[PDB]
Amino acid sequence: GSHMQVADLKAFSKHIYNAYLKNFNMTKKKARSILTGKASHTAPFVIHDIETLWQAEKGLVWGLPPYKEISVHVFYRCQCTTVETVRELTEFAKSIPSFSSLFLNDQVTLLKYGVHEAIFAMLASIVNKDGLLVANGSGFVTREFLRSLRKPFSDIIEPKFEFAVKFNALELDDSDLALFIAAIILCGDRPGLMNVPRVEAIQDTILRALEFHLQANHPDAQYLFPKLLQKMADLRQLVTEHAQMMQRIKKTETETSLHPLLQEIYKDMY
Ligand SMILES: Cc1cc(SCc2sc(-c3ccc(C(F)(F)F)c(F)c3)nc2C)ccc1OCC(=O)O
Repeated sequence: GSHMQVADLKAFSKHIYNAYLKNFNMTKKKARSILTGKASHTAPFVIHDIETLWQAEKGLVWGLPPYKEISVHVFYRCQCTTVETVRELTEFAKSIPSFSSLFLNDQVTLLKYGVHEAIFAMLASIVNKDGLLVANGSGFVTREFLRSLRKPFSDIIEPKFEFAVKFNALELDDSDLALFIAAIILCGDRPGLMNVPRVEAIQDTILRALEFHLQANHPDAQYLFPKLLQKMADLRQLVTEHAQMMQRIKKTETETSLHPLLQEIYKDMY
């Protein structure tokens, strides 16, 4: 038959975890070691105002468009970060069993409508209630500083903190997140898919693997699997809202540029 047993699902999970470790430089384990002070290096440089942002741009190890103003500059660094994670997600996807065998067009479609949900999920790993890590972990920008940016740029990031804090309360590790992100990517609900049943099948397999994985890895947790399915739904709404805010910037901040790679992702949604 075609219905995988527990042993098959466990092996499937291990392969996805390996593809994860292979393709992501900033894992939650690494991020947490930095954020909890376990790292052997000194605490990250803190960006909490204009003076420190300027200093970080001069002393922190990171081709942006010409400087215009603080809020727009930060907007550009958001884009750059996003582009890098998109490249990692693409390589991660290619390494997930049964992704590379989908129609090329379906692979493209899945990444296009999937990357942002995945980005916001993984973002939680490098975030706490007070800020997030930048410059590959060597910097830390405060939530308060991002709130100080002028509208509409301040309105973009705050929603992600709200989501991340609650998401982090679930206490997932990298092994869990590997399956979660795979499930987000291999999503049979995306528009323009040629072979929906194939994608549906793969997603369901990933989800079953995830349930069994959570059982062993978090034996004492309650309703963790259902909670994560809800998180997936929450991410869809987060992205819709984020895309709306990006469109507003596109129409009102005509002096602000958008990376071509991100332009295509958002191309056919407005
Ligand atoms: C505008 C925008 C915001 C987000 S919210 C998640 C954030 S915040 C962030 C960041 C914030 C401040 C700095 C600073 F100050 F420079 F240190 C920094 F380096 C990095 N990086 C990310 C991923 C996500 C995407 C996006 O546009 C691109 C798209 O939608 O594709």
